[PDB]
Amino acid sequence: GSSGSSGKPEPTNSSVEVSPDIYQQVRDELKRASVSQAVFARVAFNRTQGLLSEILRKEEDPRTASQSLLVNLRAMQNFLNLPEVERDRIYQDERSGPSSG
Repeated sequence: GSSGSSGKPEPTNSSVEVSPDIYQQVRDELKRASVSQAVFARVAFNRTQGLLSEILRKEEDPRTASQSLLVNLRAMQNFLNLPEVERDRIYQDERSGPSSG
């Protein structure tokens, strides 16, 4: 009797891969969204800066990195996968406050 429409799929991944340039990626990402390692790290793997900073300083290779770090690395790479449109917003959501100028 008329009416009828549905859809909206669902993702399904498990332990994604990580790139060796994961570091350069983040840095670039930040320089892209012009966000703070904090905001990102927060929307990356729920972390801070002092940490992410060390991850960008030591750049613990994802080949030797420890599960602890890898856990983050994986997360990050998972975030860098998100849609630019999202990341743009995700970041904005974090900042929470445009205040032109």
